[PDB]
Amino acid sequence: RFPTMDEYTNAREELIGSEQYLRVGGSINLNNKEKKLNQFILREKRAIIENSRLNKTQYIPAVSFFLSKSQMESTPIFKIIKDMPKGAALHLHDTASARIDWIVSNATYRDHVYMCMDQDNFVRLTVSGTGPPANSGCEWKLVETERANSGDIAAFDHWLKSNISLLTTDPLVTYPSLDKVWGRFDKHFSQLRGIIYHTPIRRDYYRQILEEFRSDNVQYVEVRSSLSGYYDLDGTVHDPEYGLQLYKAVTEEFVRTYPDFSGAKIIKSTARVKPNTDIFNDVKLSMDLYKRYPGFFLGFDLVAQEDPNTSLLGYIDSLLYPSRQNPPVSLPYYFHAGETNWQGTEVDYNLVDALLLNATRIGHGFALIKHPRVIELVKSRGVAVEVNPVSNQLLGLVKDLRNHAAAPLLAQNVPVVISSDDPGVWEALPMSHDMYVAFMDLVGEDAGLDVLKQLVWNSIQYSSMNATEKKTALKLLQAKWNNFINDSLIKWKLTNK
Amino acid sequence: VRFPTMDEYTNAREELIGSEQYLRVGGSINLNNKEKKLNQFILREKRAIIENSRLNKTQYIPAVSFFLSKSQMESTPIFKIIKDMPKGAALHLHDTASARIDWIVSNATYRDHVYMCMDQDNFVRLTVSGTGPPANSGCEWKLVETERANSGDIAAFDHWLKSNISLLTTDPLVTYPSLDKVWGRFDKHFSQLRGIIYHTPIRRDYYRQILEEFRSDNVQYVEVRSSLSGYYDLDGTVHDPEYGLQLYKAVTEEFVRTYPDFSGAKIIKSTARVKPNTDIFNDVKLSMDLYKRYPGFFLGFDLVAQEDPNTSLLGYIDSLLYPSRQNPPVSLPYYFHAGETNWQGTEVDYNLVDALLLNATRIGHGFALIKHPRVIELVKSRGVAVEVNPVSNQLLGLVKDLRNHAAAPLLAQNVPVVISSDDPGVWEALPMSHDMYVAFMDLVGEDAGLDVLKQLVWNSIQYSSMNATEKKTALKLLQAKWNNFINDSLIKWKLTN
Ligand SMILES: *[C@@H]1O[C@H](CO)[C@@H](O[C@@H]2O[C@H](CO)[C@@H](O)[C@H](O)[C@H]2NC(C)=O)[C@H](O)[C@H]1NC(C)=O
Ligand SMILES: *[C@@H]1O[C@H](CO)[C@@H](O[C@@H]2O[C@H](CO)[C@@H](O)[C@H](O)[C@H]2NC(C)=O)[C@H](O)[C@H]1NC(C)=O
Ligand SMILES: O=P(O)(O)OC[C@H]1O[C@@H](n2cnc3c2N=CNC[C@H]3O)C[C@@H]1O
Ligand SMILES: O=P(O)(O)OC[C@H]1O[C@@H](n2cnc3c2N=CNC[C@H]3O)C[C@@H]1O
Ligand SMILES: *[C@@H]1O[C@H](CO)[C@@H](O)[C@H](O)[C@H]1NC(C)=O
Ligand SMILES: *[C@@H]1O[C@H](CO)[C@@H](O)[C@H](O)[C@H]1NC(C)=O
Ligand SMILES: *[C@@H]1O[C@H](CO)[C@@H](O)[C@H](O)[C@H]1NC(C)=O
Ligand SMILES: *[C@@H]1O[C@H](CO)[C@@H](O)[C@H](O)[C@H]1NC(C)=O
Ligand SMILES: *[C@@H]1O[C@H](CO)[C@@H](O)[C@H](O)[C@H]1NC(C)=O
Ligand SMILES: *[C@@H]1O[C@H](CO)[C@@H](O)[C@H](O)[C@H]1NC(C)=O
Ligand SMILES: [Zn+2]
Ligand SMILES: [Zn+2]
Repeated sequence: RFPTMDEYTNAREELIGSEQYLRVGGSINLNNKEKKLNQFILREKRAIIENSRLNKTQYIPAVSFFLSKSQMESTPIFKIIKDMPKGAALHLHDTASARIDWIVSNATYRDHVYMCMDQDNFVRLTVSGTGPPANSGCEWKLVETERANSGDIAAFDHWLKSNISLLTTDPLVTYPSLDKVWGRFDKHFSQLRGIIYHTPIRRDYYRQILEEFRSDNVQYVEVRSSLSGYYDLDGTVHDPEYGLQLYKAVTEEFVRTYPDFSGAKIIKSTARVKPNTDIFNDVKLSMDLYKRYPGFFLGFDLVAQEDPNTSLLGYIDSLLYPSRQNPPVSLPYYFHAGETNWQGTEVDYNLVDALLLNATRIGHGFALIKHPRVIELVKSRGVAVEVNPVSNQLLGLVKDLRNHAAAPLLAQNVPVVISSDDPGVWEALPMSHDMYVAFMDLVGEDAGLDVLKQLVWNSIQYSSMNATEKKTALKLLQAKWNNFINDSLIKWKLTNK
Repeated sequence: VRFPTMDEYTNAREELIGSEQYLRVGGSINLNNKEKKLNQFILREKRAIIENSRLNKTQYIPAVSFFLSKSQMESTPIFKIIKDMPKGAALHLHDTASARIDWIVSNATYRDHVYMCMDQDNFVRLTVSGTGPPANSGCEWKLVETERANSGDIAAFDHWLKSNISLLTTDPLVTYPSLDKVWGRFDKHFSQLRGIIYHTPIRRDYYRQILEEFRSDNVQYVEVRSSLSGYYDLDGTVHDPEYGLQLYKAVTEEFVRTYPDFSGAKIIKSTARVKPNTDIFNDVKLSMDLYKRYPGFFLGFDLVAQEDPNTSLLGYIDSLLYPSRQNPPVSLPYYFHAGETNWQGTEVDYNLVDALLLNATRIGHGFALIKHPRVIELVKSRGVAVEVNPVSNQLLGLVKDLRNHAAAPLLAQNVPVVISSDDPGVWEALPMSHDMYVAFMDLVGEDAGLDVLKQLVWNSIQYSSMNATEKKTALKLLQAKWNNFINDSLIKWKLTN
């Protein structure tokens, strides 16, 4: 079969070429400028991989984000991805998507903010305009007083940040198991819950999400939000439709201010710890908001730790209720599903129910590669999998990110969008850190700008924009992309090759 | 309405899940009534341990480092059942790493003319010298007999030898916390034993111990990688590879004539992939000759040693294609270690492409295979079994939580797989039971039971290199062992009725 080296080379290159064509982005044809940028990216990628391989040292893009963040930021591939327009971030949580630094430097400088140390020795924050809060399990102190008496305000503010962020130490070392790091993650939300549900802080925090995401060259976001319970200084507690209206008004003002930004849409989330009786009411609520806020309210999702809590099947009559009405109602679902290392259990079989329920996208889908028939349904229906790589590493599904279970999905061209999940919780950027690790760890050394470009286009093409909005957003994205290519050729001194 | 009732929903759900069950390894097996009684007990135990980890929020011990899991698994019913179970064959083993370090200590280092020294890295080394102490090149050699007699504690002395040689004295994931640190320790182990284990009578007896130990773990057949080379006598005489093969052939014949309940052994010549292509060319020609003159005992050729930093298959391609280019062609079988890596799109994982273009009979490890869909197709189409060595892949730095092992998605697609132990002597594993336990508990799901075990066992004979007559006989023998195991198991676990 191979009398000479040319025949062997031809067969080898046919097989390898077939796989390169099959994977995400493999059918893209780059133009001549894109090819110059691609050649540089591929030279850079090869040099870091070959150094790790042949000089026998760890591959930094795949280690704990705690260790790799400060390392990746100085490299050309990272700087290119930082400049690159991302399209959309489609998997985000609204209390976890702006900087803890803003909570500290802005929110905790507002009037009537209190702090206490809880019984686990973490700081909690809240607002009370009607006296200090009751000493229920902790002793509340006015932040303004504690800060002014600290003797070192910079250290005091840095201590707040350090006590709240999950990247203050390496979570893989400090919280070295799934349930320990989920204990720390849940705790983070408890620390901020009081302050971040105060209505004007909540409003301004959401506006900060939009500002930070635009600043990372993201033009569109879909965000999970609980919507409900925002409270005023006088103790007024608002309902979920108010919370939705609040976000709508902020988004409209943001898009008026920044016509280079496509905007935002919202998914109602509820934690999967509640009785089925209550989930039923949240489904009904979501049916009403979907009918009355078409094109801003998207649908429903169930969140919180997947392994120990209620499965989709545990809520199946609630989730089937819209489809069973006369006439039927198609309430879109965005289920977090298969965020687990388990196989053949109630947890990863959530992926089956997600498909039976016609999920528009799947959150995480870490277990999906263990399910060949679910993979085929995902591919044939075009159900995008929202892949959140830093989240899956820090929250205990994988250590070396080259073992991330989405790499084999991308190799088969399962539809995938990259997102950051909870970037504010662990000091990530809106998209650039997660896109970097996806690019360096979840695809191969010979995968270049075509993969980046496809993942960026995917985030618009599998968004929940209607077809007209998608066409408008792609025109804007194409203009950004063209500017990014020209700028990059100038910046990396590539124009003459 | 697609699902107006619970029955309509569960019908669809169960057909989908069942369709995946039929597709995975073992999915077409129909257990008889006795097998079903045992299977029901295995599945109750499996669910009990998984549900405890999941709902009581504690780590799943079958998936943690073997250093931690070994003593815990050994007291459990599922482990004890797998221990009693006939394994069929171990198809991926190295002949200097497949018997107990305890035997090296209690037997080999009690022989005349055995010397020890501490090397510059503070590790003990052992060798044989018939003339006097070896030249004190980078260490000071001392007669082991004298050192033992003067230790002041013989049992502590022997225990220290074992502790200084074993990779399971501490947890390698802690003590050597990177791929290249643990490969440094693994390489060191071979250097520690190399002198003593290449002395001819010790090497003969160590190979016999491999056979005895594997038989004792209810393994009836082995295929073994060996260098065959450099076996040396007390007077300094160094034997050629053909002598090493003839030596193993005689040990094997005596063993099978002693034990009709054991099917036997066959040998694969291995060469380390750090050598110049001229050396590999000589070993390829050697392998052609031994394949011709020892049919049915000499199987073919393999390249071993660390895959990432050393020479690729393509680096030796002129040598590896040489048999097929003879007139008339000569079809030298290959059993390449391939894709034992976390890299993607590099020279290392593309070894999988060359392994299939060179018509490999089986592939060793294939850890990267799930990232290569076109290679998967060829592996399935041609029946090229992947030798999966789960404890080895964890301890030697490819994966931490074995539920992330890259063979679980292969098994879910019914890629042909055999489980093996690789270097069980190096880290105190049993011949097969520990690896079979971690494969069963980590690489398939909670609802996968005795049918998966039975299929992996049968696979190890079906994808052995036995000829038609041998294989028919071995499968009849395996069936008999299996029936005895089922009957004994029902009595032992009080499952009758
Ligand atoms: C959050 O802040 C508290 C209060 O400063 C930290 O408590 C300190 O913890 C270290 C180590 O546990 C001790 O040396 C100090 O004495 C503790 N101080 C007090 C007042 O208890 C706590 O470690 C912080 N938690 C995190 C996760 O950063
Ligand atoms: C192999 O044995 C040597 C010699 O006993 C060990 O070196 C000792 O390491 C201990 C750690 O417990 C030190 O306290 C001693 O000082 C060391 N002794 C000497 C003479 O250096 C070495 O650690 C062992 N290596 C392994 C991998 O077990
Ligand atoms: O109720 P809130 O909106 O104030 O808190 C946010 C809610 O979202 C949950 N969540 C946030 N990031 C994730 C979540 N869940 C599951 N997978 C991991 C990750 O993707 C936590 C809390 O229940
Ligand atoms: O020279 P010897 O035969 O005495 O030592 C054995 C030779 O096999 C090598 N080896 C042993 N276990 C494996 C090996 N290689 C690659 N992957 C991991 C594992 O599967 C080490 C040495 O080169
Ligand atoms: C390994 O390191 C040396 C020295 O730092 C460097 O010169 C060399 O290029 C590196 N090798 C690779 C393949 O990067
Ligand atoms: C906080 O943000 C608000 C609204 O965006 C702004 O008015 C105010 O000045 C900020 N506070 C600080 C301390 O920057
Ligand atoms: C899912 O969508 C299909 C195709 O539109 C529709 O026929 C079916 O009724 C839907 N199923 C559910 C459970 O809502
Ligand atoms: C959790 O642990 C408790 C205490 O050992 C035990 O009673 C219970 O059965 C456990 N739950 C599961 C599902 O194993
Ligand atoms: C070592 O093994 C040989 C070969 O089986 C046996 O004859 C000899 O007695 C053994 N040595 C010891 C100390 O048992
Ligand atoms: C591989 O096997 C095929 C089919 O049996 C045969 O035609 C071909 O010559 C072989 N190629 C090599 C390189 O041995
Ligand atoms: Zn999420
Ligand atoms: Zn091996």
